Amino acid sequence: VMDVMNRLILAMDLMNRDDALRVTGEVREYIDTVKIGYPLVLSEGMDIIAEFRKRFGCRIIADFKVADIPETNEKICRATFKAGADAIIVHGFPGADSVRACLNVAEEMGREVFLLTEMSHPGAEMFIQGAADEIARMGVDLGVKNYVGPSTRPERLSRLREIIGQDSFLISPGAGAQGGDPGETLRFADAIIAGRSIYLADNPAAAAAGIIESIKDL
Amino acid sequence: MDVMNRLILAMDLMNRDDALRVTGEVREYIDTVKIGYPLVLSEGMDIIAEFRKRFGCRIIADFKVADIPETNEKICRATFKAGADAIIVHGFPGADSVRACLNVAEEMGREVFLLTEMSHPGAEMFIQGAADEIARMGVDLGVKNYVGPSTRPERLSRLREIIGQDSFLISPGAGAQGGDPGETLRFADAIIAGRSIYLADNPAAAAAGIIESIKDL
Ligand SMILES: O=c1cc(O)n([C@@H]2O[C@H](COP(=O)(O)O)[C@@H](O)[C@H]2O)c(=O)[nH]1
Ligand SMILES: O=c1cc(O)n([C@@H]2O[C@H](COP(=O)(O)O)[C@@H](O)[C@H]2O)c(=O)[nH]1
Repeated sequence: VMDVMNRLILAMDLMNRDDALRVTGEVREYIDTVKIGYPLVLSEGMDIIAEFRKRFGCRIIADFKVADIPETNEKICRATFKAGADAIIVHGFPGADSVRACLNVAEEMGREVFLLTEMSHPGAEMFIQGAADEIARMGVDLGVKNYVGPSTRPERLSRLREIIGQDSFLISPGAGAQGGDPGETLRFADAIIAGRSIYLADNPAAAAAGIIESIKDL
Repeated sequence: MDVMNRLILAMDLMNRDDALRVTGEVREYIDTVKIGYPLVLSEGMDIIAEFRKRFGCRIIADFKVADIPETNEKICRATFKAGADAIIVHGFPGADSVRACLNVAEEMGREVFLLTEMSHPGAEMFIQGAADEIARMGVDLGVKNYVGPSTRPERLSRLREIIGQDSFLISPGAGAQGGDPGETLRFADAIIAGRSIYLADNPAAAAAGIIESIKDL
């Protein structure tokens, strides 16, 4: 599995190049894995992945929550890996063919898929939560090795860890701004994602160091 | 939304030259283009403004928005800043995520389309069982524009029943995925067509042919 420094992944959701680069550079001594999503990509272009690699040499997870039909999913994955992303995040709720399309491209291109099972926000309870255990089991059956599950619901995160097993890699958003607890989340997740609690801080480096201090025994 | 010939081009070519040429070849037949991530991630968001400059077409950004509310808001803002007239949003992540998109659309003078059931086989696993409830959620939220599947006209008809004749409904899956344009337009206001046009030997003739087949509609 990927070796994520300090079990901490930066969610870089700032929407201009200058700020995104400044903050990422400020925390680079603490974090070697950066999640780049559509807020930044749709504002600055896919070449932002190239610039981050050039400036920081951090691993890049493209958080694109891929959620289309198989044919379109393949195109999205090919474009994303072409730009230099190490991995891409894909929704499971559109079903097994859509996930398999992404897995097939990742295999061909030598990259990785993360399967998003349950989400961390309140609305996830409406439809996603009731499908999540089955989505996870589907991932295991398809050979998925990397997963995303919610920091905001420790009980659900624990179940998802059970389903995927200890050898699978699990990352988790929702600690900090959304109310999850970093230490509790790391009982089950390999790494936590942190966005606003870092990038909105007066001193992002101090914020990152503080999160790390709070989980130092882990 | 007044869609010329009830036909929306799904422009999923992945290079600018081909995308512009093919769209130009069929411009006399359409005034509405759906641009998705295959083109945007290959050529950049500036492609939307370029389509508006070249064709003066309406642009639907098919971004299948499916994040938490805070991130959805950012995605919609970036998308509308790029000149999209409308954005397609998944309903599966729940009401708060949809509302976040509705808020930005209202602020910027744009439309949200709610995707309720998808057209591909995998949709049967999780989405289909939630789809009627997703549609009722749209009604509750005041959503007026919807997407449902050409490949399952009985499901498309049910979606139309739920949202009412006043709502606007567009539908992918005719052509390449096996749906029939005419049958689909019994229930949808417009059909989406991608590969059946942009991969055809002659895209203009392909568009003309689709339109000939639904001439009475
Ligand atoms: O279930 C999930 C899945 C996510 O990827 N995310 C993403 O993780 C990040 C959370 O950032 P924050 O720490 O600011 O709440 C955002 O990029 C969000 O889009 C999430 O919050 N919940
Ligand atoms: O349920 C859905 C929803 C979609 O937006 N789409 C989109 O509609 C278009 C269908 O294109 P095509 O005619 O080549 O099958 C694609 O851009 C696809 O991403 C779909 O096929 N099924």
